[PDB]
Amino acid sequence: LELDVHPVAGRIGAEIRGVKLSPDLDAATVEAIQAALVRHKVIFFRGQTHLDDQSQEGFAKLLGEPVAHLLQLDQRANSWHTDVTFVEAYPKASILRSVVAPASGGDTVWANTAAAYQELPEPLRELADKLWAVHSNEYDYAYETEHPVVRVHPISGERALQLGHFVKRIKGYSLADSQHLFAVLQGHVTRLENTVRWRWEAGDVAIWDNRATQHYAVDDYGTQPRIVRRVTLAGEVPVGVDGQLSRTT
Amino acid sequence: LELDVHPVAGRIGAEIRGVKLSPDLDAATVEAIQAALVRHKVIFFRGQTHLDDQSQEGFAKLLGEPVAHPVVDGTRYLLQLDGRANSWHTDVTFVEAYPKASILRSVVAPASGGDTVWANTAAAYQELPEPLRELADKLWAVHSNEYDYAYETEHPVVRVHPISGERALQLGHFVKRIKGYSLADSQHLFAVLQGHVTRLENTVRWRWEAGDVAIWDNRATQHYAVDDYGTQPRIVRRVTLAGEVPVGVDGQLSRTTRK
Amino acid sequence: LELDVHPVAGRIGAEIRGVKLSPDLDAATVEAIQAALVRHKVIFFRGQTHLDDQSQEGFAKLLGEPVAHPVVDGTRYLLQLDGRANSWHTDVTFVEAYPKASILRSVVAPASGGDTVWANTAAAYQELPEPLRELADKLWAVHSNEYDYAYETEHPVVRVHPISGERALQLGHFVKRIKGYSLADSQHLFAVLQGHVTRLENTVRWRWEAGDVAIWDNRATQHYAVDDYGTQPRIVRRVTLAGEVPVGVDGQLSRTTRK
Amino acid sequence: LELDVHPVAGRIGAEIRGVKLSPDLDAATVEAIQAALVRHKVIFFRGQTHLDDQSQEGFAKLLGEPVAHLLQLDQRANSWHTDVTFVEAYPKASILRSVVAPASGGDTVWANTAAAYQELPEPLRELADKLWAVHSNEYDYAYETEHPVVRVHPISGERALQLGHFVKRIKGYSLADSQHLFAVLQGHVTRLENTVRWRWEAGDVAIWDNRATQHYAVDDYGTQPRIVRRVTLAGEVPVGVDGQLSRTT
Ligand SMILES: [Fe+2]
Ligand SMILES: [Fe+2]
Ligand SMILES: [Fe+2]
Ligand SMILES: [Fe+2]
Repeated sequence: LELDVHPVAGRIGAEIRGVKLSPDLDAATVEAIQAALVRHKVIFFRGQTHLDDQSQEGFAKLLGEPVAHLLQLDQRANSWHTDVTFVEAYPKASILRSVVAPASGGDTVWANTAAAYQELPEPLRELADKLWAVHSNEYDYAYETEHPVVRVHPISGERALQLGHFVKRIKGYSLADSQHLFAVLQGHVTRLENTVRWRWEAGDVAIWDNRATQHYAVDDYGTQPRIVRRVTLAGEVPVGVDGQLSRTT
Repeated sequence: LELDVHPVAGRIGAEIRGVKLSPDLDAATVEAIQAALVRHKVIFFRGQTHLDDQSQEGFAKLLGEPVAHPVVDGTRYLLQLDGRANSWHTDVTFVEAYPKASILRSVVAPASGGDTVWANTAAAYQELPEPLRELADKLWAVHSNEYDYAYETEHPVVRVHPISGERALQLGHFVKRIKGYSLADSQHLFAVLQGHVTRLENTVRWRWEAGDVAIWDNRATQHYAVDDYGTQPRIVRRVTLAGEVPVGVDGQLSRTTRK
Repeated sequence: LELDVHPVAGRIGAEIRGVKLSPDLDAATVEAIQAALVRHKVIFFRGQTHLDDQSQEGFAKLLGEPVAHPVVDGTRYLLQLDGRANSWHTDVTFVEAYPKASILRSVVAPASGGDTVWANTAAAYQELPEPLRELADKLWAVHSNEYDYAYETEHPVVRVHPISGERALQLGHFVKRIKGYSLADSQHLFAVLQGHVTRLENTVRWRWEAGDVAIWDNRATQHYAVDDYGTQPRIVRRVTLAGEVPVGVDGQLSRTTRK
Repeated sequence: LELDVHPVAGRIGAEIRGVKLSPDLDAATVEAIQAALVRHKVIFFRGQTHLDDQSQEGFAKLLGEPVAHLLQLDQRANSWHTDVTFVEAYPKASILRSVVAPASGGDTVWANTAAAYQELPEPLRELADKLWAVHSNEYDYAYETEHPVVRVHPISGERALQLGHFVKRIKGYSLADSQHLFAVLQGHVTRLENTVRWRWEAGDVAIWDNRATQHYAVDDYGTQPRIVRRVTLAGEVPVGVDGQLSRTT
């Protein structure tokens, strides 16, 4: 199927039109969705007002096995992160529905961590390839794992930075050097060029490849009500450039 | 007059609908647009597909005295940007009285990428803890035209806005250094204050369509042109309006120091 | 009494000669040593090869009330450091009333490396431009005992010294964060102020010989033990003297917040 | 000859006793000096009060060809640098005599740039190996050259960071990334452990391997008089890990 896919930004994000999301889509719509997702890192479906907790949950299961910690968020995820990277097999994907949408503010921003890696000069990609980092849940908006800083993506084979606010430190370097190296690689992920911002409407859905993005939820809506609900899908164990695996410690 | 005003982001930015920009809008509509501008820092008008080089110029004049910098043919003041401003700045802060405002029109608009992001330098200011507001009040910076996408001047880091009375951070990528401080100290003080300006909360991103027009209060924003569109054509045209001499928290004024 | 005092570095540090440290020095010699200490921030006595665990302890008591922290046998208060403090700090700033002073003796001294460097936190303060003195006055930091080489407390960043009246930076590697600021802002404000403390100009390095003794005013220094000697034995023994509760620029006092 | 060599710090610097410096030392004393210099990166000779402008200059020539820009310094070199790295063939060595020595202050500090490199974790040495930097004389205390950040030392073969305040930027990286990477590699050079500080007496001489050190002159002596005089020796063209050479641009 060629679905109706309109890219949102130069280097990540696509709206998909003419698809009402259900627990009843057929393998072709589902696979096309899954390739749009790998290609564009985050995908959006508007006017999905027919959807409700249970359709979301049953629509989710069509794309892998759901995992706990359906989550409700209402306090606010404004730091750049990849969902649950303090566990070994952190989600492969998240599906997020807008239940209550603020009139101004309330946006969400995604960063493509594959392209982030691609744009690093070669010597700085070689070094990213050899680094590992400690993820902890000292930080949660809603455990200590070691992940390689470069995740070879189990399906595209695309390499992506595996970083974000869950990172406690880079293994094997002083405080000062871990901050400097994390600032470099991290500031490549959040470079504006590598991101896409979604202004939400009630009933909008977004689905992202957590193996290959970070995201941040803008806290600018003061006390306007904002409720979003999230389903995540279990993910594989991260494999680094040299084949080594993540290990929870 | 209450224009039909839809805020884009929590802290900056408003679309204005039902207004057809021309050299012939009445004083009232202009005043209301001036109020939206000061309040929202950047305002957007979609579907101005009737505008052209000359009407953009004539429309500009209704909001102040346009000024140049090499301009588009047929025009007195129009600067074309194409073949990129991907760097947080405030326009021409390397001169003493930098534009108070720029009016930008989309001529050619990439199918994907091509966006622009504005930051609310007055909100950046309000959010800093008192002691660091106090320090920002007391600093000065040298701006230069080394780093231009399209001269040295000394500006306070905090500009008292000549109409709102709101204080704003005055920084961006025209800054060579903070006057009075080592290089390491300059970079760390700059990095703190700048990082409030660009904090996502303080920004608004616009996706352009041919005929979109944006107007921003350059006294109280920085902006950034996102360079993600490859070789897709992107043509925008800009008119700037002459601005006043910035006045610091304690009345001091900027001074050009190389020309 | 004018002791025989030779300054080591331009801005901190003095060797004192012709004095044999004992539990039996007269009030005069002690007062003169107290004056050298406050003036020079760290003072050095070579060739105290007669000192031992007990005489070090007895000598300490002549300068204030010694305090502990697991101590050396035979002693009430003596801490042994060996098998390393290579990190700029001020002693035990994770407690509310941290030592005002430590007295350190070299027991075993590497043939090469093994040095120690002190920084004059009061000079670090004097050298900052007025506006950044003003900001440093207004800040507070949390110190913790996460990072120890040998509890959370809140200290002003500027301590008014209880005898000299000199203000000093109160920072070092016991600081977890600046209270009231993001992580990025804390690290940048910390990095600015710290970088004045350790600026080479403000420091003095000592090469140890067995029997060297150093005494520093812990209210107005940081120090650092240089880790360059490999597996060469290094044994030093330290006695700390109880200190007052730090008082900030505007009279506020530190408060322990976890124990 | 085993000369009388007493190391000053754990990882750089040695005083040499029982040697009066002259234009008349014999090849054995001179070679032993040259090996002490390569081994310990900086070497010091006390009580050389017999020395004067011309003996210095004639003692110098016994260790390579002198090069201009005998220099007099009196304003002050307090930034970490390697002498003349804005030229292609910057000095291999400097010889510095203390003419007037302040009573307190006035010290000098050297950093061993070889050991600095040695202590970097492997992946961060691999990346240093591939970097180049632009040296300029926008900064002089007393031209734009590209040097590799890692100089393979023409005699020891020891690799050393080639950095310092003459560096305008790292070639091939944004402003922000060049500052972050330079801070990392640079803060390894100036780590206290890698340095040695000399308190000068009138007539003290110091000679350093500029291929393998940086140094900084402490400005803490206010208006006390301080005069030192320096002779430098021409050096080879820097060769990087991969054999490429520096090029003045
Ligand atoms: Fe999340
Ligand atoms: Fe601009
Ligand atoms: Fe200590
Ligand atoms: Fe030099």
